[PDB]
Amino acid sequence: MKLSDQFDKVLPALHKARSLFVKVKKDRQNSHLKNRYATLDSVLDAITPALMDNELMIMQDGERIDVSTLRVETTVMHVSGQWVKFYFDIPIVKNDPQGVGSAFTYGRRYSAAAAFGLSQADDDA
Amino acid sequence: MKLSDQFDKVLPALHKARSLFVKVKKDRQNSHLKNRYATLDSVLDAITPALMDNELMIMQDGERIDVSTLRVETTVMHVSGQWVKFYFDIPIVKNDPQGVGSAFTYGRRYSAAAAFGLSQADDDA
Amino acid sequence: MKLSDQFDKVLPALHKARSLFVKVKKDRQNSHLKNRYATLDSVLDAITPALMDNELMIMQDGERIDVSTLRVETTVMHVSGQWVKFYFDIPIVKNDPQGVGSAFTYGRRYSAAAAFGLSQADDDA
Amino acid sequence: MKLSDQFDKVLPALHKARSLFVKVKKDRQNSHLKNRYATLDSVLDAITPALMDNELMIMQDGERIDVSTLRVETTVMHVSGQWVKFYFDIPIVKNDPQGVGSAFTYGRRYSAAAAFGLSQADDDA
Amino acid sequence: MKLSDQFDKVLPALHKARSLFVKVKKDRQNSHLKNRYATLDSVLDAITPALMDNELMIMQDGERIDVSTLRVETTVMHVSGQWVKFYFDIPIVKNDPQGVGSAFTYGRRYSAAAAFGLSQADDDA
Amino acid sequence: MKLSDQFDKVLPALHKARSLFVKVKKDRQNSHLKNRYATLDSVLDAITPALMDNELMIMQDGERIDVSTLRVETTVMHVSGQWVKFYFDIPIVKNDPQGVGSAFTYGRRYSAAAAFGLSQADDDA
Amino acid sequence: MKLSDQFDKVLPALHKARSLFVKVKKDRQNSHLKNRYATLDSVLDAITPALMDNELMIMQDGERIDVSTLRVETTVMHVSGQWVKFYFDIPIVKNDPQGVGSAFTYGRRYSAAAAFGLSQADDDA
Repeated sequence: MKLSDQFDKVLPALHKARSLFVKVKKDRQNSHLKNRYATLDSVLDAITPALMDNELMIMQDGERIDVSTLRVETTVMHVSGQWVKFYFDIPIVKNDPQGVGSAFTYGRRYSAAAAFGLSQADDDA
Repeated sequence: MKLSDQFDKVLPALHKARSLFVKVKKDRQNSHLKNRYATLDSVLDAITPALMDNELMIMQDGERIDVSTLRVETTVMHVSGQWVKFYFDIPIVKNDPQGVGSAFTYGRRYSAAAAFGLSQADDDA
Repeated sequence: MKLSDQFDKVLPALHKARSLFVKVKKDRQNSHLKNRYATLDSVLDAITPALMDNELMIMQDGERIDVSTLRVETTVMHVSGQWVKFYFDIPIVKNDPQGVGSAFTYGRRYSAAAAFGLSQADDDA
Repeated sequence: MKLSDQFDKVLPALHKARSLFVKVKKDRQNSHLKNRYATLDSVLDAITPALMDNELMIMQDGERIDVSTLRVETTVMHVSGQWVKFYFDIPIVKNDPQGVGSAFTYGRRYSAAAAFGLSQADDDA
Repeated sequence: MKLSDQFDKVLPALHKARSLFVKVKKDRQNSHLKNRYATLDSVLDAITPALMDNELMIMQDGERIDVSTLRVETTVMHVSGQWVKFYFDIPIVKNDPQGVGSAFTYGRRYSAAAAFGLSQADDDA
Repeated sequence: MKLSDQFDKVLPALHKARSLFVKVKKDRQNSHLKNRYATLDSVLDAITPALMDNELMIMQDGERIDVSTLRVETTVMHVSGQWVKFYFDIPIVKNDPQGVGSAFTYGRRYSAAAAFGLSQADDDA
Repeated sequence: MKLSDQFDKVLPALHKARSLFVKVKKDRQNSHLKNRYATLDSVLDAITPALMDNELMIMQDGERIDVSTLRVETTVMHVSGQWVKFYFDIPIVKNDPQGVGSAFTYGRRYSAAAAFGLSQADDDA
């Protein structure tokens, strides 16, 4: 984790998003859904709708530190320039454009979910 | 454990969460449940509901120090910028995106549970 | 991620694009489409229409750091000169002009989509 | 053992917990129970109920110094910032997420019990 | 043995515990009991009842200096911050969580008993 | 032998214990007992009853300098902080918790007995 | 032999013990006893009765300089802090707790007897 030079604007806005969030973490559980995956829903319409209202960004560098594993740097930005960086890396298997692309999205889901409290356990197949 | 430069705001708020917490640790045990796992419930609706009310965050970096084991850095933040870092690492078996993802959530559960007193023994299968 | 010397103009304009965006991320999901690929639509008529209205650019260097993998540097520019750089690399297979060209576009889609929140999971074939 | 810079607040509060404690150590022994294990009860409803009333915390880092053995750092915090660190490590057998998780809880029980006087001998199976 | 910077408060309180102690060492021997083990009774209800009344603590670090033997640091604390450290180590046999746990309690019994005069010979099986 | 910085209080009190002692050394021999062992009686009710009355302590570190032999540091403390250290080591045979425990008590008996004049020859089986 | 910093109190008291001693050395020989061993009597009721009356101590460190031989440091103390150290070492045979214990007492008898004039020849079996 790398905090920016200042944290007096991004943090208060980030909390305001939490108190208004309707994400799968809270105010969404029901007796119908049993296994939640949301490979795309975790950011498609889950956190982005309120994050943007709170003058925040969702944006993810995909630098590859090593060939074996692809590093993912999930970051959230504020207009004032403050940010907080989350790191998480995912291994590659087939080492071709199709494989790395499918691994990049998986790493994105884990990093963003962990940085915002979303479980995304997906223990079962 | 890495304390921040100051601790005079995050700590008092953290305690206030404990006195109001209704987590599985206290005020929840009954004569019906016998084995508690809460692979997702430990943070889904257990601690987050009161932590956010106490101006706190739940957020978890997933840096991999070594290929053999994935390091998990569970952190709780305050608006004022104070924080307390918890470290815990979980080994990898199959070293592919599916395996590392399922190991990351397991490490998250152990780190957060230990940092907040939740047993999460899960001795039995 | 490499921020420029100043960030007080590009960032506010970037957010204004998000609040007015009609991208596939939001205000576009329906009950007809099930699997979204948008190999060309992600930038053809999805983000560019509003980005240009907000005095921004979409422009992508294709430097090859190593023969094994082609590096893609996706950048967004403002008239004032501020910018934010996104990095992402994609491996090459056949190492001929046809193969590298098809890999370059794939890397472009992943980098831009991740830097703007678009899922672009494309898990299925 | 690592004492903090100051000890004039955490210690007096810690003793007040002891004089009011109703833990298995005292004021709990009976003629019915013969073998006490409390794999979860040692912290579930045994010490936490009074520790929190005395403005204290129960929180446990799980750093792994070496692959062979997992180190456990059991700590108790006060609002004023004072703390006292207890160290205890537990060996690993199967070196997979399931095994390390079950070893972590065992090490937690031994460290906390010893730091608070609880026997937790568990000599028999 | 490591004495603290000052010893003018912990020592007088420690003696007051001895003069009021009803431990198995004195004022407890009878003509019925012949072999005394007190694997748990040595601290369960033997010394703790009076030690706490004399503003003292019983608390035991379990650091492992070497894999072969587990070191036990039995310490008694006072509110004023003074302390006296007792060292004693116990070898490990099976080098797994079950074995080390049962060895830790055995080492605790020997260290505390010797530091307070309790025989705990247990020569016979 | 390691004397403390001062010896003007512990020594006079130590002698007063000798003049009032009713230990097996003196004022106890009879025509009935022939072979004296007192594996536990040497400190159980022999010297402790008068030592505590003379503001003294009986307390024994069990540091292991080497695996072959276990070192025993028998010490007697005064409220004023003065002390006198006695050293004596006992070899280990089976190098397991049961063996070391039974050797520790044997070394304790020899060290304390020699430091107080008690014979404890135990030449016969 | 190691004399203390001062010798103007312990020595005069030591002589006074000799002039009043009724040890086997003098004022005890008869025509009945022929072979004198006093494995325990040499200190049990022979010298201690008068030594304590002369404000002296009998106390014996058992440090082991080498595994082959056990060193015995027989010392006599005065309230004023003066002392005189006698050294004598005894070899070990079986190198187990039983053997070393029986050798320690033998070395104690030789050192004390020689430092006080007692013959303790024990030439015959």
